[PDB]
Amino acid sequence: ATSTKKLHKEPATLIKAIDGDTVKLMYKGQPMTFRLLLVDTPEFNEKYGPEASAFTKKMVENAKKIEVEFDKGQRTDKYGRGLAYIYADGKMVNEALVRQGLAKVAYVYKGNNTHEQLLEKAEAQAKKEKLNIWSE
Ligand SMILES: Cc1cn([C@H]2C[C@H](OP(=O)(O)O)[C@@H](COP(=O)(O)O)O2)c(=O)[nH]c1=O
Ligand SMILES: [Ca+2]
Repeated sequence: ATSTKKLHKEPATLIKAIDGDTVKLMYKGQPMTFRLLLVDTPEFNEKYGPEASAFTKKMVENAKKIEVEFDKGQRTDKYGRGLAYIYADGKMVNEALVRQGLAKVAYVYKGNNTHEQLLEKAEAQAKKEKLNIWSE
């Protein structure tokens, strides 16, 4: 029996926060726009959009340490964005959004589903707490 490498976190530096689920980072010395895996925040012009954007922006701008964690499948989307879990001082932004009710679990592809159950747990707690997108 053999194994594959576990997921691992790589450093990156903030260039700018874009919206609730998109952030531009300097990764291995080149700019890359990352789309957060497994999540969908409202668009800025939709209900809770601004709040989602602001939550991510604050999380990434206040972080001393940002990390990128690719999953085991596709690394880029069809628009060229990197697909990753993003951590800010050890806290997963993807998870934090979902837990706050500012993102839905979404875009769940079996190739890239490592934190599916973690995020579904967060979503269930956000729904029970009637936060944000779940408030009605
Ligand atoms: C999260 C994620 C998004 N996407 C793409 C699909 C959506 O484009 P299509 O609708 O053209 O398929 C797009 C949504 O991005 P935004 O939610 O940033 O608007 O993100 C992936 O392809 N893979 C993924 O894992
Ligand atoms: Ca979105």
